[PDB]
Amino acid sequence: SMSVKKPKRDDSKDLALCSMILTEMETHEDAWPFLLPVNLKLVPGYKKVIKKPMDFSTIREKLSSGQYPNLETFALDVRLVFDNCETFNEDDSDIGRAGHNMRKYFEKKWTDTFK
Repeated sequence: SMSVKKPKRDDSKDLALCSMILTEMETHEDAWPFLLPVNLKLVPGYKKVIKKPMDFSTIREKLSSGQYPNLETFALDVRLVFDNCETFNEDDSDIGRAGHNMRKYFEKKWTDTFK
């Protein structure tokens, strides 16, 4: 509360570490469905159904331009990528399986790096 603060958690490496995690996600073999925005002209249903599209390239640009105020807003956008994928894709599809794998991969790096 006013003039009463918890001890300062060192956040000065967060930007660098989120960039490293993002690099690792970008270079994973199962990243291909997620590297670029879904083409809203070419994929019927996507525009209407997926209210907030998100992809690794868009996260990378937001990261590089100071549009994440903190590491939690970064994790929200990464998880959005996978939540969108589950909304639109059957679990038993290549893309559906990619999304499960990438979420698992991300969540371990996240825990190992920050928790």
